[PDB]
Amino acid sequence: RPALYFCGSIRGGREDRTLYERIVSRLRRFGTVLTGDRLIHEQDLEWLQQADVVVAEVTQPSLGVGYELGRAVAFNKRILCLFRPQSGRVLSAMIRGAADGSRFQVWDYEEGEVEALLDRYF
Amino acid sequence: RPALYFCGSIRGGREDRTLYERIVSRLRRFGTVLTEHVAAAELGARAGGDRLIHEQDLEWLQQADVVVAEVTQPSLGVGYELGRAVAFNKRILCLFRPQSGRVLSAMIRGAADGSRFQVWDYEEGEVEALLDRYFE
Ligand SMILES: CN(CCc1ccc(-c2ccccc2)cc1)c1nc(CN2CCc3ccc(C(=O)O)cc3C2)cs1
Ligand SMILES: CN(CCc1ccc(-c2ccccc2)cc1)c1nc(CN2CCc3ccc(C(=O)O)cc3C2)cs1
Repeated sequence: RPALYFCGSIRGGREDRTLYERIVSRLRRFGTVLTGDRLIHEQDLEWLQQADVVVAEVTQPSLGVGYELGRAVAFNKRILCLFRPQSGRVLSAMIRGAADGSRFQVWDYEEGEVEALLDRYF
Repeated sequence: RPALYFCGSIRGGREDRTLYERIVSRLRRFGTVLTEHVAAAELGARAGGDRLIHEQDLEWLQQADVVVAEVTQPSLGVGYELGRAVAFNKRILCLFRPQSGRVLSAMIRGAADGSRFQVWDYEEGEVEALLDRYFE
């Protein structure tokens, strides 16, 4: 069983919060979900370094989610980003452009299929 | 000259056009601002549009001696750049405006170690004076 790191925006809306709960609930089927400002950073970074997969919900813009993704890239982690185009947002070119289709994947999704996409990934 | 990299949110770009312009103009006093212009033959020498932007931005980031980030507007792109910059062992300065009413992400505020990664709350009027102090 892999160690799984989930990230999402601390400022996510009602739709985002229900989706984060759904993503985390489904990730439990595959492995262990690991998830003072300095203390928060150090603890989250320790979890990120131990992760086998980093799964980020990137629909809401967030400095923290972007930061965890940049650190995860440099930690050589396998990354899956999930973006909901029905939010009307445009995903940052830095995240869409980070994708290489293998160790860094960015998938658009409709809210109803998020568990089926996670099953496909694992 | 020291190679300086400046980043800010793309979505704030029109509203914050003048503020990012003031930071960049003051950074010019202390080094070459790598991020001010993109040479087209460099992009041609290098992929879809987003990938091209990611690659050019990562080339600027690795060339940098100092990374200056305006972190007032939440952005996945700016956070990603800061994450990659930390791992490249870059000296980083983040500038945040508490007058915006926002709470800066604990991941950015908590990343500060006092020397190679600094986060400074500022009022817009002192931004040039703050850049002078950092670069002295
Ligand atoms: C369910 N969820 C996404 C929603 C969420 C829940 C909790 C906190 C959190 C904040 C502070 C301290 C502890 C937890 C932050 C976001 C998760 N995300 C993660 C990973 N990190 C945790 C840290 C962090 C900090 C800032 C920001 C940001 O948007 O700027 C994002 C994150 C995300 C763990 S659980
Ligand atoms: C003045 N300024 C902040 C506003 C700005 C200006 C230019 C472009 C840009 C876009 C594409 C190609 C080149 C430059 C992007 C944002 C600067 N920022 C930087 C660094 N990168 C460039 C890339 C990038 C992409 C997305 C996002 C995001 O907020 O999601 C942020 C950034 C920031 C260079 S000049």
